[PDB]
Amino acid sequence: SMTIAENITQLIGGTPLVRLRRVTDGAAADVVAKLESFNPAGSIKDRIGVAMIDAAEKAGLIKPDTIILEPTSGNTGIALAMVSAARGYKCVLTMPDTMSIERRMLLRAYGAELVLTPMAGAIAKAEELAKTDDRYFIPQQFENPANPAVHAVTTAEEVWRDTDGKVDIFVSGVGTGGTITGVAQVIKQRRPSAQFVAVEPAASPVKGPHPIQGIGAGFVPPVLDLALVDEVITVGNDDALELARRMATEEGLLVGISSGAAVWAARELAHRPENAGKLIVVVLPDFGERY
Repeated sequence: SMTIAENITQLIGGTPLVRLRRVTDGAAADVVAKLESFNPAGSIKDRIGVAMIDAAEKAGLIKPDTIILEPTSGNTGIALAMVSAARGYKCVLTMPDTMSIERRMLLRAYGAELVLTPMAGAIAKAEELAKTDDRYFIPQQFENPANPAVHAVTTAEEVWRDTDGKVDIFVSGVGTGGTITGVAQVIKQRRPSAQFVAVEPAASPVKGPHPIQGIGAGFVPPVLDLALVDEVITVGNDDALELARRMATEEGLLVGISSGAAVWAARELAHRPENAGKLIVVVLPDFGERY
């Protein structure tokens, strides 16, 4: 009958929907944003990080004295740093030294230790370090290929509940694929009319449907399995950044470049006549920093 989290990791997810009123530029479909910047460490990666740690704890791979180790370039490190601190695990992150000073300081504020490298450097360093001490555990995605990512199911159910089953299009970043394909897997059975659109970043400006390489060690990273995705919209960084700026000044929503890209895609979809009257839910995965 009380509502008190036992720790901050219990406040991951349950992120709100908000209607976008100005940046859609008079679209005939409704666009509503799911604010993943409301997660405790500011991004969608909080969901992925905690799910990996929860699974490892259940499996018995994380003991009280285990050390969490992870190659990262961005928000997944912040997520793991926050979860590790809340749960009392030491946390070591490897990363390229391009990483912004602001991000390094944030990670360090959570108690994480940063092993910086010139990315395969990051990955190779992590794997080398793991050999050095059996206390090291590297969190990884764990789901059977036949199943949706566990964090995607929670995201999906939130979307379903908060739209009372009325979501028509779900728009999210390609990311590692788990989120968009996972939400598609959950919702499609319940809503055969729903469409699932993935958003891909491109350089400044730049068209044709294509496989997309994920991230990994070595020269040939695996391709992302986007089987349940209706469409990929690729968005140039200039367009993404301009919409991110407009979100801050026209909606009071301070969000990142990935969020700007997603909104560009949702606005595009929202102006197609076949989509008139639809409810379009767009994931804004990240916080603002470029400003």
